[PDB]
Amino acid sequence: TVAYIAIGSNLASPLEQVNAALKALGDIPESHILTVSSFYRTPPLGPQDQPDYLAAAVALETSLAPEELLNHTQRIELQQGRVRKAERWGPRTLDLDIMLFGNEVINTERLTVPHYDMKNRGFMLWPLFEIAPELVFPDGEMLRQILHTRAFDKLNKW
Repeated sequence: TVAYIAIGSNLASPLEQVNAALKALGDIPESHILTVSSFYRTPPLGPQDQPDYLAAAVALETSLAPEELLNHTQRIELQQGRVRKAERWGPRTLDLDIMLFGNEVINTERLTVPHYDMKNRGFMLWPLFEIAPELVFPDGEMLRQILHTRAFDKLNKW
């Protein structure tokens, strides 16, 4: 099954982190990376100028069940990232989110696929479009059409 995973990091120097996470993803059992998008720079929300967020997309071929894949992405988040002291309730330093899992729709307590908000997020859609320009969502909506009609700003490369 082809799973599409979003990677993100709010670290000032995220490349090490992101590259280590990619290594970890490829080593998930019963799985291997097909391709990885370019790394993109996602500007912060807030006038102050937080660190730029690095965003990318990974296509992962896997024979795991979706919840088994989630076990691994959660594990990698725990092993390769952390929550920040300033906001123990806040974001993690390394994000791995399952965006799509084959052509499945999943609505369980633990997992919602497609990612509930991805169609509203240029930083998810643009990297995805780089690696899967012909992608069609389970509901029939074409990735190309969403980007073409909604006109999200392109992201600069990291």
